[PDB]
Amino acid sequence: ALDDIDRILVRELAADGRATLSELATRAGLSVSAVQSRVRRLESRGVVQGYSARINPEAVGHLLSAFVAITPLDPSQPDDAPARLEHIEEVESCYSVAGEESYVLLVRVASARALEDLLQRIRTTANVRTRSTIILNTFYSDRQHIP
Amino acid sequence: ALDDIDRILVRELAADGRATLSELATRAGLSVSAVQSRVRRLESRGVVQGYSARINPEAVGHLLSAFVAITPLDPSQPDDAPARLEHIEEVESCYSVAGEESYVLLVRVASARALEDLLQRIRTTANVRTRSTIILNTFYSDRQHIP
Ligand SMILES: N[C@@H](Cc1c[nH]c[nH+]1)C(=O)O
Ligand SMILES: N[C@@H](Cc1c[nH]c[nH+]1)C(=O)O
Repeated sequence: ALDDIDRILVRELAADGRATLSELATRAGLSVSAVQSRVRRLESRGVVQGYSARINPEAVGHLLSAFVAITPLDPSQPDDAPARLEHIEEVESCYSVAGEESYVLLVRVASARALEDLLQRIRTTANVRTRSTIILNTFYSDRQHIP
Repeated sequence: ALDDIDRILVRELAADGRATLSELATRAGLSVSAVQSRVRRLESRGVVQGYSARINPEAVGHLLSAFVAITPLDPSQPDDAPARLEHIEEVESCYSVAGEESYVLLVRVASARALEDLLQRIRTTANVRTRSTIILNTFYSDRQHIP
């Protein structure tokens, strides 16, 4: 569960993360008292996990984004690739997947040449083959849907 | 054009999108008014595209997430898929991509049976073939990195 007043809160907070403790409660139909603690029981139980401004990556010098699909070389060692790559900072996301490959990483980087670098790093640090797919344009990116 | 100070503001706003302007100000060493101004310029050049709560998709009922790569049934028409798929709510992101396929979507849904239904709506509304890669587990996502 997660009641149906908690939904209007999460719908509201996903389109507007600065969305103002007061303004919420009008279209939420309630008191600033009630809201501030739903919004807090919602973070306790892990339902909203954080608040983030959406930074444009081109604008901050990330001119190439790639999905990078990786598979470990040696199935005899502990498969721990996510924890091994976790310190590499250009890896923005790391998913395990049912497909040809074990994990899919989304990765951001200064230039085509910088990707060649990040990939040699990804391979020597986890012990993986890489297969990568270059993003040409992001049309829209996390529109969260609350059913 | 992004100086040392704008760098500090988008990093803080990335880690905490509900950062109050006074916490931002006493962190860049400026007045709460210089901070407001800068945050507004940041928003209207295109560096900060908005603010969102990171909602946990399992908690609101999306127990299955998938990457679906889509390629045109006839590719001579200028390309359409993103616009026509914008109105499918369960499509969370849409990137065009170099290689054999044209766009990759990240999609989220209630179940196996529901994925099967979304694939139909996708094939039909964008007139596209689809290759699905089910996500088994997300280890970390959205870690935005400001260099
Ligand atoms: N083609 C990928 C799936 C994918 C996700 N994003 C891009 N591609 C795999 O090898 O598993
Ligand atoms: N799929 C094409 C590029 C493309 C993007 N959208 C449609 N087509 C390629 O890899 O060369």
